[PDB]
Amino acid sequence: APQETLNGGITDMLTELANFEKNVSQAIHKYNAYRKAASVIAKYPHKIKSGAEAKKLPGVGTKIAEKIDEFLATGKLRKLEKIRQDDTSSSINFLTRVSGIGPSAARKFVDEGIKTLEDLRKNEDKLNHHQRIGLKYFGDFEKRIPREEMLQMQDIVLNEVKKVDSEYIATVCGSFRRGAESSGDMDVLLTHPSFTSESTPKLLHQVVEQLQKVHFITDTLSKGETKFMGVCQLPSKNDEKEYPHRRIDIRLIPKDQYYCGVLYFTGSDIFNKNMRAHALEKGFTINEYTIRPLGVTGVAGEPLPVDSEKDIFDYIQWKYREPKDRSE
DNA sequence: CCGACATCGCATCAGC
DNA sequence: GCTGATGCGG
DNA sequence: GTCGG
Ligand code: NA
Ligand code: NA
Ligand code: NA
Ligand code: NA
Repeated sequence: APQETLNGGITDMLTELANFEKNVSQAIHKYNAYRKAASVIAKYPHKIKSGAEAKKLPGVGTKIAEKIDEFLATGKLRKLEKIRQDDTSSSINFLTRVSGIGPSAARKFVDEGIKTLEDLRKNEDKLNHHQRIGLKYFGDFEKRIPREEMLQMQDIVLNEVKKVDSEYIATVCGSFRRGAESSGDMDVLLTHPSFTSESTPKLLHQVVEQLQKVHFITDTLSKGETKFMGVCQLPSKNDEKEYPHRRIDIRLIPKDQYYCGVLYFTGSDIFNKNMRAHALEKGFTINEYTIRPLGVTGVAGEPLPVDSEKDIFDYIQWKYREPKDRSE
């Protein structure tokens, strides 16, 4: 991809606008509009010279073209400069960086005078469990995870899962599975031959419990019968700086829907969009759970049997593609 | 013009 | 107390 | 905010 030096000024501007839409104005669709614009621009191999030039790109409309014209001629955007200095808005926007604190909680906090982590620290009683954890690890959670650490994390997860029951099947998905050099968190998909879409409730708990027993999992954000969201940390060596705490999610999925799950959670997002498109034009409907045939009138039929990622590709006459080649 | 922009598990709130 | 809505995250 | 039926 082109160096940020090309249109970084523009993409940074659009991303900042995106955050305020989401966190302050609570306009999620505008947040995504701005993100989409930033992405299409971020991949444009030419230094943009005008809003008109950018408008030709899908996702960039009249308004963003105008803002780009203003940024190119002045080196800034008045509305953004203004919002940045706004003490209330900048505080609301900031607080949402705490996991567990969304637009609603952030606005409530600021309305009562709680505007900083310091203020949050002084008001533990007004934070729920999730938020306290997000605060506790505010810094760690914003750090990325090197692939080498992800490999050490995977070693632990796979080992402990097999130790609980050798029949469990666990797959670390996400960009990591596509071979990325760094990850933002760890996403683990878990299944067991004993759990199917039509056949019975503690399969997840036993794995979470073992990971806690060996002190890999350190905190729990949420945990149910099919989904666990929490925190983990690699063991540190003597006299060695401790590793940052990391976010890890573990999902229990029915065996017959496992590979549709692995495919989906491996992505990338652009690849899934494409594959779902091709699958459609081929007469199939693919979601994170199953792949079903589409009748003449568009009536989806029963889900087709899947025993591997390949089965999916085969159904839609597509050559199986390696995770490292699913960038798009 | 004006609706879509994904959908759902879990924690917690709001209403009865 | 139970049931549905909301907030949040992914 | 952008797209498109
Ligand atoms: Na455009
Ligand atoms: Na956030
Ligand atoms: Na947050
Ligand atoms: Na065994």
